Amino acid sequence: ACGLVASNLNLKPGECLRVRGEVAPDAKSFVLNLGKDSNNLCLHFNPRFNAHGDANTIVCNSKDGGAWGTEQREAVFPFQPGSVAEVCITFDQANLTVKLPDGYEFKFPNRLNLEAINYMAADGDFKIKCVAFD
Amino acid sequence: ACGLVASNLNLKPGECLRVRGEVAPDAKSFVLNLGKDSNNLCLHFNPRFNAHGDANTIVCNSKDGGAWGTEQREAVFPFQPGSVAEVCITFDQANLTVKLPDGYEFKFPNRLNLEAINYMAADGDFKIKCVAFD
Ligand SMILES: OC[C@H]1O[C@@H](O[C@H]2[C@H](O)[C@@H](O)[C@H](O)O[C@@H]2CO)[C@H](O)[C@@H](O)[C@H]1O
Ligand SMILES: OC[C@H]1O[C@@H](O[C@H]2[C@H](O)[C@@H](O)[C@H](O)O[C@@H]2CO)[C@H](O)[C@@H](O)[C@H]1O
Repeated sequence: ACGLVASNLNLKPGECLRVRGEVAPDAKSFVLNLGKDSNNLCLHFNPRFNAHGDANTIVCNSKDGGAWGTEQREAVFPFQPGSVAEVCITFDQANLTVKLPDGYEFKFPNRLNLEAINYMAADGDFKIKCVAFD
Repeated sequence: ACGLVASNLNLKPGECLRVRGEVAPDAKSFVLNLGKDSNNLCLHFNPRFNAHGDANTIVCNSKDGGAWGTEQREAVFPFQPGSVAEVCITFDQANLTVKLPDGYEFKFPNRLNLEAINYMAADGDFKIKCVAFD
């Protein structure tokens, strides 16, 4: 959206993508998108502090050919505005696995059946400080 | 670019960019470009193992409106095909400072007078393993 945008990422199944960034002090939410391009996201990772009617909830969704799928909300919320947060992501043909700052990890279905992830983008509330490929 | 491409970097003067990657085992050379966009580069970092008459020489240049500037060549070459390569680049108003693995540093004039670096791209011979911003 307004943050870092990376293409030709070439992330393959099993590889661990580590993303560390600064959550804006006045952030009401932040976004980290992963997929083929801006209209095809295998993972729209959206922690919401107070936004879109939700409070302290991580909302995940997929975007296929521009269409948003069914959202999934997570069980925990290890985030806070104006702080550094790191997330670790891996995937296989069936699911993406996301590990959070608290070490908690959950899965989100790989609805685009991606065998490679080439696009990543952060919005204006998540300033990426480091990206690593394991 | 062939390799990783990142936009919206918004790297300001005084900020440092750290890039670590793996050089293709059969690479004749590899490239790391920095600038405003693909046609306006404040730094074309091109270590050449065997290309264009160069043998193990770091060639740097600027690109203005798609036109290559006057090349600069360094006295050391701490790189090798099939091995990891890490460089640290600091952006400043007058010059960019490049720090190599060995600790060797050199400067390259900010010919385009860029006030920020928003574009980064590695070519097909440089596989980025991690990038740290500021
Ligand atoms: O699904 C991701 C998508 O959600 C939009 O907001 C939704 C909100 O999540 C939902 O609970 C509500 O019922 O409808 C809203 C509008 O469709 C966000 O606006 C969009 O940016 C994405 O985050
Ligand atoms: O200047 C960077 C640019 O150089 C091109 O090759 C040059 C070569 O370095 C020079 O010695 C010769 O006189 O002209 C060639 C063509 O301009 C590379 O081909 C290009 O990829 C960049 O590396």
